[PDB]
Amino acid sequence: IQTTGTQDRAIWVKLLWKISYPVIHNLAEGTLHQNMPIETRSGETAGYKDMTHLEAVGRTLAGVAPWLALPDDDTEEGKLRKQMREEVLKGLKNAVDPASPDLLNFTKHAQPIVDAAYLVHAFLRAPKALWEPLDEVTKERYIKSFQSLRDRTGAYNNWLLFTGLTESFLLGKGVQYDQFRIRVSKNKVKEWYVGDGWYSDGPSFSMDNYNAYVMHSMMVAMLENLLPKRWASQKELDEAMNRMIRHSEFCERMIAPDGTYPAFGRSVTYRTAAFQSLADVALRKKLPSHVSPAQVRCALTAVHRNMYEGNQNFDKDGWLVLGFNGHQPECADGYTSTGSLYMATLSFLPLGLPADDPFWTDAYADWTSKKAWKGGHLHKDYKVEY
Amino acid sequence: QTTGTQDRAIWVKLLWKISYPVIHNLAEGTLHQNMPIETRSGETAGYKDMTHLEAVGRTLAGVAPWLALPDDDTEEGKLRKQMREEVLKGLKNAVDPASPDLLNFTKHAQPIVDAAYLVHAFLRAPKALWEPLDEVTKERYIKSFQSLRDRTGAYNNWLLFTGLTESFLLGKGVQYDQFRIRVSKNKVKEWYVGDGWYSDGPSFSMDNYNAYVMHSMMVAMLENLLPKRWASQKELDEAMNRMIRHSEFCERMIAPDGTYPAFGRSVTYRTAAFQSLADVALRKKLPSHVSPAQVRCALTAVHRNMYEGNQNFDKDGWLVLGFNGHQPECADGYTSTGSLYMATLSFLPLGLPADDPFWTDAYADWTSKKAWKGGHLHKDYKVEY
Amino acid sequence: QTTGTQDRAIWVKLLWKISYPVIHNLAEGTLHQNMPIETRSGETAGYKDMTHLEAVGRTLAGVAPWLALPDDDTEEGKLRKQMREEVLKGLKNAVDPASPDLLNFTKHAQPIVDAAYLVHAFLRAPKALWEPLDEVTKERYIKSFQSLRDRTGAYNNWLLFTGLTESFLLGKGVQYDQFRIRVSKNKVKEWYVGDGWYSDGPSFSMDNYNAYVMHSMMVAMLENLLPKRWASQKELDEAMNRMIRHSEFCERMIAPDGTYPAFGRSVTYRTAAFQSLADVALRKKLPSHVSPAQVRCALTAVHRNMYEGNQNFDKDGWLVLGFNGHQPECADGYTSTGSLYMATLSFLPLGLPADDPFWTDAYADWTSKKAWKGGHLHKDYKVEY
Amino acid sequence: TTGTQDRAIWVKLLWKISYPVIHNLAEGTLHQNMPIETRSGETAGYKDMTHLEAVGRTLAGVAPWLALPDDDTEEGKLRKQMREEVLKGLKNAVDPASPDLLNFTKHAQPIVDAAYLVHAFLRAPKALWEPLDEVTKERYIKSFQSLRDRTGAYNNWLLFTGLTESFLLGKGVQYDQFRIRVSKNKVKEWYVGDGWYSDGPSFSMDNYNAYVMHSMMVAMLENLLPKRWASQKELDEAMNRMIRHSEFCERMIAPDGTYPAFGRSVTYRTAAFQSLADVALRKKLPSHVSPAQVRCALTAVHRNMYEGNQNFDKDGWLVLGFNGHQPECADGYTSTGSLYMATLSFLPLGLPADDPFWTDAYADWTSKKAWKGGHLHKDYKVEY
Repeated sequence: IQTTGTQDRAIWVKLLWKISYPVIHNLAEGTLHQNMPIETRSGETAGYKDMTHLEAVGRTLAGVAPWLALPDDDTEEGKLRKQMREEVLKGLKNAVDPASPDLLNFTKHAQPIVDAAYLVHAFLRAPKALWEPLDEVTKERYIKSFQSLRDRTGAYNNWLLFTGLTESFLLGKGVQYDQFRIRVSKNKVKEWYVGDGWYSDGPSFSMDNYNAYVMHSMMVAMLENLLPKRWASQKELDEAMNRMIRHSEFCERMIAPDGTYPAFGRSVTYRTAAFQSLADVALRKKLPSHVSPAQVRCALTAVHRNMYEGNQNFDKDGWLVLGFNGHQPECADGYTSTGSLYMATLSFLPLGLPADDPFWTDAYADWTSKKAWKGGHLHKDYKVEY
Repeated sequence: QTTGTQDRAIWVKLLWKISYPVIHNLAEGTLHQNMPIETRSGETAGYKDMTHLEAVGRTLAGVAPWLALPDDDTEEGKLRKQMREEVLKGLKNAVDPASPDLLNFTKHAQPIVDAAYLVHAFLRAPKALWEPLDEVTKERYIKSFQSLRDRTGAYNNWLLFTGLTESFLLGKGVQYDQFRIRVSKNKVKEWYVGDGWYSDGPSFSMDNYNAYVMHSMMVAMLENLLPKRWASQKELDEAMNRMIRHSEFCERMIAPDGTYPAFGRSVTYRTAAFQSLADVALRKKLPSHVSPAQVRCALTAVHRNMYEGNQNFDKDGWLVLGFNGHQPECADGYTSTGSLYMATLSFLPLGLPADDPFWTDAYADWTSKKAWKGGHLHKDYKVEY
Repeated sequence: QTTGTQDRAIWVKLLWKISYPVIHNLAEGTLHQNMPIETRSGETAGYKDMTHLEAVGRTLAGVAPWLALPDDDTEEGKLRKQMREEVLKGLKNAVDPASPDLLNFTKHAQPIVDAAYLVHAFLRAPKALWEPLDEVTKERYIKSFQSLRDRTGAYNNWLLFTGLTESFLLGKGVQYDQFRIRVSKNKVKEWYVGDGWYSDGPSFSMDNYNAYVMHSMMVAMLENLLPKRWASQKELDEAMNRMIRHSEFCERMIAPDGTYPAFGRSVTYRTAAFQSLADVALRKKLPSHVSPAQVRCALTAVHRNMYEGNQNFDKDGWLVLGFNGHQPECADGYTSTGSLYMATLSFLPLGLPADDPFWTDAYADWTSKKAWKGGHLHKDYKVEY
Repeated sequence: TTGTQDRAIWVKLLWKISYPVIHNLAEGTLHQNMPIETRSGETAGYKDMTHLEAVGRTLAGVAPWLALPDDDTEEGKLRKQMREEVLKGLKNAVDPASPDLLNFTKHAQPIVDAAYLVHAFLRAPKALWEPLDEVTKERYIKSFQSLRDRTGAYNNWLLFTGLTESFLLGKGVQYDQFRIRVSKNKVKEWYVGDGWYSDGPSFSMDNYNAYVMHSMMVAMLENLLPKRWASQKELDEAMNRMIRHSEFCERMIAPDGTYPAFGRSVTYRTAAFQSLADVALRKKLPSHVSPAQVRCALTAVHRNMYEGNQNFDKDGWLVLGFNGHQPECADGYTSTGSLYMATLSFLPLGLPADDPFWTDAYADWTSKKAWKGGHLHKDYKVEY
């Protein structure tokens, strides 16, 4: 029994709302610090307290932004989009308001480097919906907030993209940016490419979801910012773009016939963020020839329902819990807390395609593994050299 | 749920279902007369020169551990006894100049690959499959392996094929190629990219060839090199630990429904995707948070999902081109019927005896099966070695 | 042949000849007024914004060790105190916003390079050249160094300039850029290719830039990071031994006639090609088969062949574009008069006191001078660290 | 001086080096008469390998000169005399009855010097290979094929077996495809930049880029090209890397005609200039480096090293050292036969006497110009 693309879209909307609205509405009401849980594996909240809310806000907005970039209309979904966008804009104003209880932390610890970069990515996926409407004083505060990060740093790995993307955003805004951060993060990430659509997360190859969590989406987004200033070439952007496209094939292929996907590597608590590269490629209308938009929609539909339709991944008040499919704090990394979990929005990027795009209107289609395992047509795969 | 005893009888049944047509036909000298030469295009020229050694080498590499067990009086023991005798008969025929089943070693580059799988069979069961051969046949295999040195293939995992063969000749006390051993070992080490993965040649390739070739053969080669001082104990341990780490990903990619993703080239090798998991389990080197029982139960579900029904077999019981079903469109141009017998390579845990904890411990869910129903989920993390 | 004492007086004369015009004009506020701005193209636009910091930073980085010596009233002691007082005066001028010799830190990427050489002077003579500065002047240099963070240059040895500058700021207890230190340290370590050589950026460059920048500044940077646990003692030892190794080649390339090859880019930097040799010598870390006296004597010959005559000097005592002579055809487009004061960087041994054995041991032929006469030639061999 | 006088100096010095090896081999008295000097004084082990070292290393350097057509000049008479003695010694060297039968089967070392012998055959095929009788030809093919049971270091040694197999490929006999494929790919991977390879996994600042890597990579690739074991771009790449490398070697000749002693195997002496001599012979010098200044720089080197007797023993054999008797700088693997690398800087004698390399007016080399205030071409590392 299949669903239609229009039914699938409605499901995604319900599920994305279920994930993100607690974060967005509390931020808008100024009650995010007050109400969000701070669940950690250890149970300690010290330290986590200073960073988890920027984690929730940046990671949530990074995933809902394409949806909120769509032009307004009077349809039912269009009303939901308008409402969430208004609450987001209200929370974004609070988040840098010194009188707001939800003033977010940018000045302390290395962690905000990460989450500022996901916030920046939201601004890049929806400039006209989420950045341009901000009043000038709010805009200037975000500029200074991003510039204040430069006295700290994180690991020698995918973290280079966080500070690289942030500076590339500042460059795109015509404000003062750090050329060193832009240059070394680009070249380093290029040196870390190991083949067949995969980078190493730092000097050693890591078989995990971090290529989807950080590397492809942000390498591409950063290079796009750098092209007009000639800080990167079209060749470099096409290169990173095609490596993301290739990576998305493996990620669509690892969705099983039952709609599950393997749990592997660190930060498994990010759940369907493991599909951000497939979600980004779908949003950009760049799926490879043999991988239909419908089959990606349907594959990610099954995964979305498998992980967010029931309440196994949510607490009594609708917040995400530590775990994978269930309350499983034993798989949370020591650096993870409740706000970290909002990477979960990053598979919902194709809601930034309009409701009349083929991704949402083509008929249901089995995905690769589902075809493979019932004897259907199974396209030949092969590693690439670019 | 089935018991571990029942699981073993299923693996026996399905490993027999796969391997017996190759083994019995070679035993009877009718493998050339009887084995299909299915290709995606349908052409059989060229393929016909190489496909029968593919079937034999790949089949034997996978059944060799089972056939290595000590004999006993059980019903399974009789099956082992019967199969081993037919293998020994086929191996004599395979290098007999007057047998219609004489195998090709001199034409094409492809024999380099499948001689290495046969060598791997000899290495997994030396007392059972090599030593009982008569000396004339042993000498013929020695010369057959040495005659491979005029050709070569791709600059990738293929280097392990010739390194492993040469490490076998070394281990046998006959003349071997030191250059093949020195460069193959060093290049494979240079291709390690991290977290249990090698690049299949200069460029990383997200596929099953780390399982098909690289881990098992690098470990097995270093095992031959070590007593002869062509590798150090630390080099062996390093390759061993890298294979063990790799088997973690492979156990984790078995889904709750017993399936696993179809990705990368040579997907027609089916469950050979699990040779590194199977090699680690046979070696009883599974990390402490991955129970022997969950590996048994995971691979049982995969084995039944791929081999219990007949979707992957033709009317005569031979493997067909595909993944789960008749899917010729996913077969590489280099693949034929004989190539498909990689399918044996997930059955190495039959090389543990019936009373090993792998086969007696109670049923256990595997990693994703637990993860997806809210059960306990061990935290994973990339390693640095 | 000369004695050590006559060699020291020669080096003092020649270092003074090179450096005094820069230092004395800076002290007098007349550096911008009097220093030529000679370029291959003949253009001064752009170059005039940067060429004076180049002059100052490069001159100071090379005279710093000598000025670090304790004071005494010998004829040389008088010269050291005269020059030090004029450096201290010029350094105040260089950041005084009303001084005519105010230096540029904010325009172009080039200040990143020459601020680093000025930092290196401060690192080589902290009690002589940094501590005596007034607090306003100190804070100005701190702010100047931090204002560089909006620019960058080439993806090569330049990473050490910003890495070393930030390591100085860290050592001064002020706000420093951690990202700059982390990636510069790791990238430069990644560019080590072997036998005492780094690649200048991603592709190996057979030129003098290992001496111009990489060894001396890697070591000095790790020295600053060590007490703050931003580098290990193992990392510093590695860099130190790599520089020691590198100096062996540089001492071996001085010919029996006291010349050395002209090769690679920025050949106009003249004896700065021997900075790693000079640095290892000053640190009293020459390998056992290379005596201090043979380094003194080889570098004395080079120093006299390059600086005693006036072939490399214009009518006013400034350095000219060239190698040994007026040779603007070999000057890079990025080079001007100020750039040439890299020539000080081989006089680091003057930072060893006048009774150090480098300056008192009997004359000794250097490696190639012995080799080409039939004398003892120590066996060389590439190293694995 | 004139290039014609220089050329006569090179002929005389090349003969001074090589004629002891060649003449004794043609007489069958090489084993009897050649010393086996070592730093330790031991001769065991060395005695099994050092003679092929002298023959292979000598012939690799004299081969271009002996490829020249015969003519009635005085120099022509010397070439035909030397060539005929080489052909005689070559027959002897694989004659199972000859006292100068060379070892190919014992130790790893013959892998090296068979490659140098192969390089002599590649450098002068019509003069030193074709005239050999068929049975002697057969014996060499077998001797080269018998090397496949042994190997040496994981470094420049790969080129020895690669070049040898490419020779067998070129002769249409049975060859090792694996040796050709891996040696080609490994050496490409060891290229670090600016005309230098690492000698194995770790970069080594020494003369082995000139000793082995450039000339043998290029020669091997030329054999592979027509058989589709290498492409034209691959050959062009290795050629341009050799050409770039010769610039540094030409620049390290000092104004006094010396050059720095550095790195291992320094006892090979002017073989440090094989890549320069090879590019000169190939007439591929970069446009700012005149053939004449190369001729003249190497004449100063060749005289500083070979005109006097500081590098020879009482019987005209090379002795261990650099410039003088300096056995303290010889590696433990080096013996008397090893020293005949010294021929490898003489390749441009393979240009005829009327080539511009030998008739262009005297010119100062790069450092001689630079140090007297002459013109100095701007150098810059390359990216290919």
